[PDB]
Amino acid sequence: AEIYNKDGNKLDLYGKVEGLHYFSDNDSKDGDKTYMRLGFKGETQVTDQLTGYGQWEYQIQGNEPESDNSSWTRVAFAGLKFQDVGSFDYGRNYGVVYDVTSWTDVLPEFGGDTYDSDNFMQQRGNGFATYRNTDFFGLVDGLDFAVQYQGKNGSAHGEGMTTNGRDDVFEQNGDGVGGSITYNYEGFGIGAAVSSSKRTWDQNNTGLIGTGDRAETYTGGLKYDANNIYLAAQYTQTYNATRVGSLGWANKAQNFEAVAQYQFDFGLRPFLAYLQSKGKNLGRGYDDEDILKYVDVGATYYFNKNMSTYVDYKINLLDDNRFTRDAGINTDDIVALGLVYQF
Amino acid sequence: AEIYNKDGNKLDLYGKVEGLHYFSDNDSKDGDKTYMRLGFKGETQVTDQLTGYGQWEYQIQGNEPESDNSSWTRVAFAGLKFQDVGSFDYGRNYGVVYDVTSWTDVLPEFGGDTYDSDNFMQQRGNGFATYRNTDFFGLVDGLDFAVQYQGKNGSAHGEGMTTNGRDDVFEQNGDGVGGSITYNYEGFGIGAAVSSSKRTWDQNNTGLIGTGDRAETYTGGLKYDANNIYLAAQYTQTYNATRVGSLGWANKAQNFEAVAQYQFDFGLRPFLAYLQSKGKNLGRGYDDEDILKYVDVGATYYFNKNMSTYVDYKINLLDDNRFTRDAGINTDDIVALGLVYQF
Amino acid sequence: AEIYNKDGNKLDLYGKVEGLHYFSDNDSKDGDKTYMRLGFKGETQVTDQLTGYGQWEYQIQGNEPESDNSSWTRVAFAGLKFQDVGSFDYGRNYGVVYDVTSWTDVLPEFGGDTYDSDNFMQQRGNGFATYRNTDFFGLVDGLDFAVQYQGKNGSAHGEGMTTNGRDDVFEQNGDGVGGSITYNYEGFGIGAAVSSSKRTWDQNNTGLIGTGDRAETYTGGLKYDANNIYLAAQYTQTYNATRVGSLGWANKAQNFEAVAQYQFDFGLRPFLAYLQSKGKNLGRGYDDEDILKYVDVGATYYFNKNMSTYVDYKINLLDDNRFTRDAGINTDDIVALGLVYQF
Ligand SMILES: CCCCCCCCO[C@@H]1O[C@H](CO)[C@@H](O)[C@H](O)[C@H]1O
Ligand SMILES: CCCCCCCCO[C@@H]1O[C@H](CO)[C@@H](O)[C@H](O)[C@H]1O
Ligand SMILES: CCCCCCCCO[C@@H]1O[C@H](CO)[C@@H](O)[C@H](O)[C@H]1O
Repeated sequence: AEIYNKDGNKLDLYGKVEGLHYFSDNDSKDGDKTYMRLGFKGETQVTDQLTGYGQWEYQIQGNEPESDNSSWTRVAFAGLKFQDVGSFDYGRNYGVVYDVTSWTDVLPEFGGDTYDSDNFMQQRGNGFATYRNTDFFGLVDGLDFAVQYQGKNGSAHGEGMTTNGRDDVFEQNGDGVGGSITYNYEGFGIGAAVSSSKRTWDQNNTGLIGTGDRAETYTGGLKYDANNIYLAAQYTQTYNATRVGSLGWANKAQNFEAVAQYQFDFGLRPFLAYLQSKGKNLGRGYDDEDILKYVDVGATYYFNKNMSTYVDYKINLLDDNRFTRDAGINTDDIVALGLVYQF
Repeated sequence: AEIYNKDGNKLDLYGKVEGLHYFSDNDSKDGDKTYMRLGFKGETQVTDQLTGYGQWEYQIQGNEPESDNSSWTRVAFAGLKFQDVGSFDYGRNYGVVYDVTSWTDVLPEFGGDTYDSDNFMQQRGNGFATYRNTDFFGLVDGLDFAVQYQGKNGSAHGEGMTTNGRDDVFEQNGDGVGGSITYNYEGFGIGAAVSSSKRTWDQNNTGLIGTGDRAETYTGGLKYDANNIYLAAQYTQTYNATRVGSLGWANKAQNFEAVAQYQFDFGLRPFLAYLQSKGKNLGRGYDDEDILKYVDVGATYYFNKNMSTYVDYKINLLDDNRFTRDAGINTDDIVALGLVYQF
Repeated sequence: AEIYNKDGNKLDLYGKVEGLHYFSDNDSKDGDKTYMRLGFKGETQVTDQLTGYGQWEYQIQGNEPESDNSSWTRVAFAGLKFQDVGSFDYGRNYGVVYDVTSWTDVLPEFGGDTYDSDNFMQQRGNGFATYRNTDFFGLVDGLDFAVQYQGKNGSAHGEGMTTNGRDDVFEQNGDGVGGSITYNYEGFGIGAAVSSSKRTWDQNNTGLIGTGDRAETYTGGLKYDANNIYLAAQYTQTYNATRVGSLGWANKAQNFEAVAQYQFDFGLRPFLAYLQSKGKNLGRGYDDEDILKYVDVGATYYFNKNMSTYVDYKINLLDDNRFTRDAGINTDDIVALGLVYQF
């Protein structure tokens, strides 16, 4: 909620409490999943053209006991925006791949999981320098593009080290570049995004699958957002980029997400979806294996802009086999029941 | 403080800094105890009858160095409330036992410690689904009741596991049900609350005292709140529910708290109290032993709605013996000196 | 930003996102250094004379992955202030030494590092009871003084223990007293501050350098703040107080900081600085060694009260030798590039 607006600066303090509960035969995905998010979006007017901004967003689990409570920063960046020239921001933010893949990431709780956080330039991560452009310098109504750089986030100790080092190799990344082009026009949307990033020595020399000099992704996306209907689909091909449970990464992966939603006037919003992640030439005798594969069904009911409830049902199509057990990937169904307050 | 109220939704952002210091011969209870709380209470009007809400509250210790700072979510829930039918909320909240036992939990710093947090349904804990009713469907002015369910919060690894697992057995709980009835009338208050919950395999199979299939509690409470006077008392009998230091739980426990307070017009509010927790048939050669026993004396001075100071003096009546030393229970006195700002 | 002000109480909710990046040949000081601060300053009017207040400030790193995010309380105190008599506050706060040494701590990112946090009474730390006086009881315009007490912050286990114990000996302290006198007059500033504090048994009996019964400091400071110019300098002599990397403390240390800044009307603010910390009679064959020594150059550009960017360049004059390598002190240069949003 916009709690402050005076003399050029305005601040939006926003958050939600998500009363959430998972039902699953997988005990590790069964139980209380309640959490809270808090954040601010700031905006200051510098000149006629220039404006400065800063966003921060934070998650604090609400399903843990008081002796040990986990929380983390989702985004934290600051930037400048100049009318018809572009914007620049730096900090923890979403990678440019997400500019397109986010069109399918629209379900209440599940979905958007053919990629993780801190997964190179595919979603949220540290050290993003991002240039964005709206309506191609104000000339083409609806044509947006972005060029982004991510600086190396290395290990905590030894060489290949950075000030913000991290022992988990799945959260590390070398220097990377990516970009995206988006075009919307009266309901329709065509999108593309490419990214390439050096992989660190640690994530290429600890006996994991899917090693190589670079982690790369290629994304294309379609959508339709009008007349109470939402349809979307994204296709992304990755190399040494998609995480394969605990085993490592997939040398090659073909990701597909599709979503269909409808919005009734009285507040109900059913949805149907299908996600899939096919790994190819994984090595170590695995060959071609589904990393992710599930239908997702359910509905959200909006009481209000501030209150909603939902049922989100993940029908897991993965088979329980030696590959999935070695990686520790969930093959069981999950039902998420939500009750959410926002402001 | 209510920092936002517009078009049906209103938000109260509240908090306090409690400048606090303990004086004690027990070194582990002697020193700086300064802390901070922050929270929001949200309320959105859906219809004439229906309203949606969400509360979050957080504690962050202010007595630690910057290298290592502990903090935790006290509550985090979201709910709906329908006039003259009831309310429903889910998330981290207070158990229904507290509906009555909270009448004695009214001292500045000590008190309210014949039970812990994450102690089955006795106080704050994860995964509470709570139904509450005000004035018995609007028919009986002052008759409130509540029915509550808590879902299993298991271990972090192995079986008996949940998505929000926790290695500390004292914070675990199986599926539980409880309830409470409250009646207030022109200053007086009669209350009752029962709760029963399955205990987990981990908390019944790690060689601790007070094991059994179920942890159970039975509570009755009296009070008087008028003419600048506050009196209250609660009696709760527990089985396999009251924690006994580190040794385990008490197979049977009889808890009693009594409080007397008076409020002077100029801001001073003296108080006298007595808490006691008698364990019975504890096993392992212990027999009947006081788990908790102390008089509590002192006073708060209110400068304002936003500023207060207090002296809270815990006279520990427990004897230092092999039982208390084995459990690690404090037998020494503590004096808490407070200086508090609120908003 | 002042987000609340009603019926005597007013609350300022303030924060910043600092998009920050270090460039260094030292890998441990090279990379993303992005962070966020959040805080509130509260003020309640009790009477004509008396006012109650409370400040809290918090840092949350923005350069870490979601699996592991570090954050900490910088300050957390509550106090009363009586017109022309003085103020009193308790909690986590700045020590009185900082009343003078803070005049040089005015650079964007570096500087203010001839002392650490939780470093006895030299900067921020737990358990400060501080009395302050403005304009010497309202008699002398510009003469301020302060008397401060810090209570022992001991170890986590054993004896020499406190309720807020801490295993890191560099964060521990015994009972201490200090004070400061400040005089400002039409742009000029003369300041002095002394502090003495018992050192704990743990920090005198773990085989570190710079042991002794007491950690002591003696500070003098000059400054000039007017006509778009800022000049400042502080000299502090310490005994058993200045931390020497990992090796321990310096038995004797002579600290000097000097700063020169200029503020252009169009927003640019160049600065030049020099910090130095000379250790004397360090023991263990080290003799006299520079603990800290660097020139600091750069500039901040203010777009606005809410938005700024800066280059902060630390020219490290320390030589790489066996002393600095044993202590783990950085001898390499660092360049910090900042983009900041505030509110
Ligand atoms: C507002 C500040 C903008 C800073 C943009 C970041 C510039 C990228 O800086 C990069 O950081 C990497 C470590 O993360 C180093 O390995 C690279 O050498 C360096 O070029
Ligand atoms: C808004 C969402 C409401 C969800 C109410 C919680 C329903 C209780 O769900 C319970 O959770 C337990 C694990 O915690 C499981 O062991 C039980 O089988 C399950 O019934
Ligand atoms: C608002 C509350 C004000 C309390 C002021 C703190 C009083 C100092 O209390 C000191 O604490 C030390 C441990 O930290 C003990 O070792 C000392 O014996 C004790 O005097």
